Amino acid sequence: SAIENFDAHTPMMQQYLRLKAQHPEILLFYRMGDFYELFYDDAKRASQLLDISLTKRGASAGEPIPMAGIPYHAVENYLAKLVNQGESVAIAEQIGDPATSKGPVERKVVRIVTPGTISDEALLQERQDNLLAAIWQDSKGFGYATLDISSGRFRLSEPADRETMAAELQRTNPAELLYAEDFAEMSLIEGRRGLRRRPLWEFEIDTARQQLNLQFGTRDLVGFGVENAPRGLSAAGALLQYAKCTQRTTLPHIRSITMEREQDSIIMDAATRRNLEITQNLAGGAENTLASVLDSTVTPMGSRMLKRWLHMPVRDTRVLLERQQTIGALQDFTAGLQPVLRQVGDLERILARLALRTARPRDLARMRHAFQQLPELRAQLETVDSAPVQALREKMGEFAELRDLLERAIIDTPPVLVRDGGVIASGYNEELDEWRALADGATDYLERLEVRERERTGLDTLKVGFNAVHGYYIQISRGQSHLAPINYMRRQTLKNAERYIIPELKEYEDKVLTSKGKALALEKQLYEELFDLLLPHLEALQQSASALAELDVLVNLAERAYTLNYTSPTFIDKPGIRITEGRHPVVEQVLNEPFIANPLNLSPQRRMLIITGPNMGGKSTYMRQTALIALMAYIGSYVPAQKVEIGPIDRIFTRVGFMVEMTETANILHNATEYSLVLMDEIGRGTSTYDGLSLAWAVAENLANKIKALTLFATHYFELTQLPEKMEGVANVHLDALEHGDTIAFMHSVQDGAASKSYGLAVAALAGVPKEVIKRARQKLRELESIS
Amino acid sequence: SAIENFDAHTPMMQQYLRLKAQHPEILLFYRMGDFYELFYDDAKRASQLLDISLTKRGASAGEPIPMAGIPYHAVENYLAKLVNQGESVAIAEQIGDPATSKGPVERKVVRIVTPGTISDEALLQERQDNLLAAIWQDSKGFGYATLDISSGRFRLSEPADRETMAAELQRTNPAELLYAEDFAEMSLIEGRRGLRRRPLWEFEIDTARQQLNLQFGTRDLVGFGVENAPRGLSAAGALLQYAKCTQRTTLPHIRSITMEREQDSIIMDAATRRNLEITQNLAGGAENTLASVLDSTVTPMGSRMLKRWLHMPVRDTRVLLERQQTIGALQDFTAGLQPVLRQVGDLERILARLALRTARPRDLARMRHAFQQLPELRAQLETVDSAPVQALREKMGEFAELRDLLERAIIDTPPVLVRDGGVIASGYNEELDEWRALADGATDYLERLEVRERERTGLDTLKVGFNAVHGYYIQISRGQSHLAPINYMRRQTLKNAERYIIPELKEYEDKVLTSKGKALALEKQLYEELFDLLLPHLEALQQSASALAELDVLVNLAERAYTLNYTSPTFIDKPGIRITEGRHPVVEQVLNEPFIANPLNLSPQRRMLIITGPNMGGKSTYMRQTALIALMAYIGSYVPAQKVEIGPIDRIFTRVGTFMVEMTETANILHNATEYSLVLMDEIGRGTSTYDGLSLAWAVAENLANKIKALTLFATHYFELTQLPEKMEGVANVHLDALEHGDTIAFMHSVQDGAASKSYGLAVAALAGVPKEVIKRARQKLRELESIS
DNA sequence: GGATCATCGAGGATCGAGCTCGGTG
DNA sequence: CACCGAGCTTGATCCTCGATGATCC
Ligand SMILES: Nc1ncnc2c1ncn2[C@@H]1O[C@H](COP(=O)(O)OP(=O)(O)O)[C@@H](O)[C@H]1O
Repeated sequence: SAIENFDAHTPMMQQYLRLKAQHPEILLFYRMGDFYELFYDDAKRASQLLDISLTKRGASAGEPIPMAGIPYHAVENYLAKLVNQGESVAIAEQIGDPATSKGPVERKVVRIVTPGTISDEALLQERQDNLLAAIWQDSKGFGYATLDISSGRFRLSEPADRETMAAELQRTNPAELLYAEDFAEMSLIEGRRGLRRRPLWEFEIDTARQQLNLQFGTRDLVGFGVENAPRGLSAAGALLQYAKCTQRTTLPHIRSITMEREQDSIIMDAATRRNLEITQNLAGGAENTLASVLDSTVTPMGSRMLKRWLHMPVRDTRVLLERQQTIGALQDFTAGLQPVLRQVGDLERILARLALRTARPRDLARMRHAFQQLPELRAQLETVDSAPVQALREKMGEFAELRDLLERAIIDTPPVLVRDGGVIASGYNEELDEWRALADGATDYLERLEVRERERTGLDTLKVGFNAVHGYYIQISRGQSHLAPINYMRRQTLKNAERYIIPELKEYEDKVLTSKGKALALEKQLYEELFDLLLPHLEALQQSASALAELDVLVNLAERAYTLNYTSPTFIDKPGIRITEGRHPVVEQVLNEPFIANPLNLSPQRRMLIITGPNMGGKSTYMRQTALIALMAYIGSYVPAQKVEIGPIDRIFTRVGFMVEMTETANILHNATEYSLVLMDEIGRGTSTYDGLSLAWAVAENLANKIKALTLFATHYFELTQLPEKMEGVANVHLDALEHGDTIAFMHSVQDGAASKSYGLAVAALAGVPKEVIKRARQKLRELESIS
Repeated sequence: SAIENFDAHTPMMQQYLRLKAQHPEILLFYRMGDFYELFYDDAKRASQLLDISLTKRGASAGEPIPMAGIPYHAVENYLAKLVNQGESVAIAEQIGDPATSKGPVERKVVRIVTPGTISDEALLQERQDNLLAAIWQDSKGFGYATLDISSGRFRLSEPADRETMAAELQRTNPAELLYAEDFAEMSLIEGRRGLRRRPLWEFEIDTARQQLNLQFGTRDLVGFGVENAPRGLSAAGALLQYAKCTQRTTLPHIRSITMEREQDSIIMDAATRRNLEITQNLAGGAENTLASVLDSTVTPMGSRMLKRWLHMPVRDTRVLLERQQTIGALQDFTAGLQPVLRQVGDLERILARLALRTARPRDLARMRHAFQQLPELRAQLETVDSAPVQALREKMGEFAELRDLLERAIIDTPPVLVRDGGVIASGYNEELDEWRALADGATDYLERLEVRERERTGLDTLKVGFNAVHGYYIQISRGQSHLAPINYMRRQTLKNAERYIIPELKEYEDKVLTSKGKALALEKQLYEELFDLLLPHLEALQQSASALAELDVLVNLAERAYTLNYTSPTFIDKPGIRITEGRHPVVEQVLNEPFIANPLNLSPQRRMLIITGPNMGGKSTYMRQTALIALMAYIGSYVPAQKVEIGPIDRIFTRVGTFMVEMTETANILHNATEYSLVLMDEIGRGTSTYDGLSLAWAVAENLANKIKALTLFATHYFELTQLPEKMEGVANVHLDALEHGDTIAFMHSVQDGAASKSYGLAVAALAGVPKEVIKRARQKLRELESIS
């Protein structure tokens, strides 16, 4: 090993060292001319992650530095790979003037690209939330906070237990997860993506309160109703500090925080969320999910918002009623609204780039286009007699000042980057128009010169061209090169051409580049100026984008409710579910022939249903569709049924069927209430004769008589059909099956009472089993059936 | 839409539409300068499959032509993406010089890259078989053939029924599958990859017999013992014609064909193959598979061969005994052999590229390196008292003539491609040495000219460089450019440099170019010449590579047997399995908590074992370890046990682990199982009601015991079936106990006689932390029902 | 029909600062 | 005796020649 003390290294490597010292463990994109160079294990790692060239740079103090570098103009395709990989990156830039820097130029880490704090369009997934979360454990319980950097949506929670925390982890699904060093239950977290171990002092309450009050500009957090959540504030404080470190600027879009209380939303355990296949089927794909069907939103921001609504069913009936009324009122206006809403696009993530001062020309172009739709939206909504519509129409705003600003400032279709100019429009700044006049005098001036010089010289091959390196020139063919006027000054020789410069041309070249340099520098002044003019209205713009997004969701759900023939569910104060011709919203759309609709009647006098009938009969589907109907009822959406009356639901507990089973069941029985919805799916793996059955008789008895939760208890055990005999508030239903020889047809139709027989025989007869074996099974069944 | 008729297009585009007509449905890599361009539908699909630039050609024919292209020197990495997606590609090349062609230059489809016919190293997966297969359906039965284009392994079969065909499909797992137009049961092949629909006349017997006899140079196929397989020959005939069509070349490595007979191999259905996790766990991954553990072979060729052996367990006792004896004789020699075998590498797929005349420089280098190891292998095997070892040592050969040839011909480490020459070594060819001596003697002249011109001019920045377009030049800095001698003729100006030429430099440039062009052209003559000298010994080299591959498998299994402490299984004439301290070969290695070994006694007096107890990955494992032990016993390998006696096994049925799929697998077992069959039933009847599930399991257990009399390990939760041994003979009760003590449970993976006498679903629920009232309710209600039993 | 005129690919230096060597006045 | 003036150091990016075919009045 060579001696690598601070003094022995070169001045640029010493500058790299202290910047790298403030980011020891993450890759440092070090701006070096036109290339973000990395060094040592950052270069060799970058080389392996990005598939780029690992070169080296000569050092005079032992080890030549392992070097890997990326052009500043191709940096995003390599960050895309890293951000996909759950990798944090600090972007160091050249700041100062090279002409007045004898040693290394002034450099700064201006932003850290992390998997939960990315705003750039190309890095993010169009229709997926990308949330940066913080978790924190105490002796008492858990403290949690999630921030959508690209909307400024910062939410909080204090999960009571380990099981609730695992349900919140799965619900939110953080892209980057900050956790404290004294975190005990590592089993919840270890193996999750974007895992960042941080010190304890980052989770200090006094620093958190100060930082959050400062950010919101409030005296206390009484206004937000999070003053009495010290656990959740500790997480939010660590998160905000991390967010202001990954940007090293103010986050003005973060003006508010809301608490997601246990009684505010329906708490669905990890199994339920997976079993219902909300945004993720059990295989991990996005096909045959509740999102894929319900999500026909015309904006990605609405897509996420609807997907956000699906993840968290709201229990506040007032919000739900307003959505139900709205969906009903807008159902007639969908055709006219959707094509207008479609043009708005992803305005949410554009405002994030405005707030972070990272917005690109076409972000401002789409924002301008979004404002141009507001009048047509305001016009089409004015007649809709609905208080919530008029509330979101007022919240929508106008922004006539900002609409005029962008219309004057920016051209119709600017390029991707301001770097190469041509973004600010003509008339806005008449100094800029003057600087451009010289730059765009080339079409006539240099063409006029070409004619004069061609006619004057009498060299027919004479043509005026430009070259990025050498600048402008007069080009003559090799054959006619020696005949050039003596006033022509040799500049560039080519294989079959000679390129010259004349006093009038070098005057032009000197002035056309100094004009470009001025025009370009002023454009970037006027560009950074637009942020100064737009940031003050960010509050109104966020509420506007939030209102437009919410409109897209409810216009979509209005389209879906009409197209797929859904109805409005009504609410009662006490527990119960009365469905009439209820369907599975996903399965009926994916399988291309009519799904068989079924009713439901759950009440305190009829709270448990013992569901018999054959497997692959849609027994599991019927219980799922109920939870999905309950989900969609408590997102404020219309439901796939002819009629639904539903009571308050605090939790949905689902067990689909070993160790994990009995564990999930125990969690259900402990934490379930009368208001809880329970779906038991033939849960049982008995290690003896009735070991499984005996447990399902005692679990069904407990749920019915002790907890008294609304339950759909699907079971293959035929002995459980004797529970209604001895237990009150327990009833038998079954999915009918029709035997017709060596085959069986599944009706998928729920009937009262227990199924006439079991169909293990029928399934075996369809397997094509020898007749003596079948006749033996029919004989031996009647022997054992005789025992009861 | 604008008219794209044949006449309106350019002669070049007409030449594309000519050759594209002979390949209507597959992507055509059209060589266009230094780019394999595609056009119209081919360019937009390629753009979407490869993630390349979809560009356009300015045309005289209406719609501007959708164009997508890849450089000729980068073709492979893009073919890799296509052939692993199951995409066939025709590679069209420029053959003539375009400058002396009045119309478009003469072009040719030299090879078709198809998923089952890839010869190139980069396209193939190192340690996975890539079979081109042909299937046909007849009024009589099924006809099948598989070709490993790389190994020269040509196989055929006439699967007995629909079930055997599905088992053969899954076993072979063809990369490309040829099937006839009158193929009825499409359900067998419905979702399979690389599906090619072909006409029926390609499956004509007289054409097949003629083509196969021609290829092997035989009068009849009596020699191969495939003369009385008309169905299998029809498939093989269509397959050979397709293989010749894809290469457009003779296949001299295809000299032999072997039949996969029904009585030669243990028939395992698709479920068994998946459930045992041989090369593929149920999740589809390569981890916790029999291959991943047993495959410590030092060559990919050996890796595939061992993997091929695992897929097809042989019943010929003579082959197994030779492997068992060999593995035993190699045990003490392993340490010295494996590092030598490791250097051989993938010689099998290299010989494929030799036979197809597609071999790349480093393929010839690794072949030379493989020959250099033969003497050391032959030396270390010399004393091994084993007829099969000495048989494979003789079959190995020497090739001292070919070893010397390649040592003289080719340099130590050539580049990846012949394109830029520098492959043929100095001394081999006196003409080559002359063409290079001029190329390097000009290089030293032009370096000496740099010194002369530097001293003469007095310009310190003066530097002699080279450029593909310009050739050579003299480079001076912009500051010192005007001081250049007047005889210096400016050619190229740069930002801070000027490049010149003199008649003395272009005299020397004329020598370097003519030296290059001749040296390069002659190198490719001497390169194509090496194939002419090597092809004649291909038969001996295939037998050599086959012997080396087989040695690597048996050296590996000898290493594994010694390292993992396996023993040699002995065979009896009638069915039975007597294991002493048998282990699961995978699970014991993956979990570093020491595995609990157990015996087995299956016989006609003890055919069915009713296995009770908590499963906890010890009941399913115990049944699967038996099938794996039976697998490894009939691959000729040592087995994870202290002693094993095993009888003949014709099939292995595993319904271990949708309830409809279970009853389907079970139905297939009961229909086709014999006394020689091994059956593993894992708590079937789970999904349907208490009584109906039990009723089926009773009927199935009674049928298997009394009617079929197959060797069965019948795992169940149903405790009523533990009364079967009371009634009838050849049925016995065993169980895995668990020991309750406080707030913990010890799950014993140790097999005991009799039926389990306790419930532990209560105990596991009590550890889950279930309320005691619910537990006591379950125990209360159980004792009410169990006391009546 | 024959000088004239597209068109796609191949290299290729540059982009641009920074450290190091090399004179150098 | 410091101080200018050269070297080369990652993937895009024009840029121009190469090589070729196409052209059409
Ligand atoms: N009510 C229904 N109408 C039509 N098809 C249905 C219905 N219920 C279920 N199915 C179909 O049957 C399949 C099996 O349903 P599932 O609830 O999984 O059955 P089980 O739990 O009995 O195995 C579903 O994928 C769906 O395609």
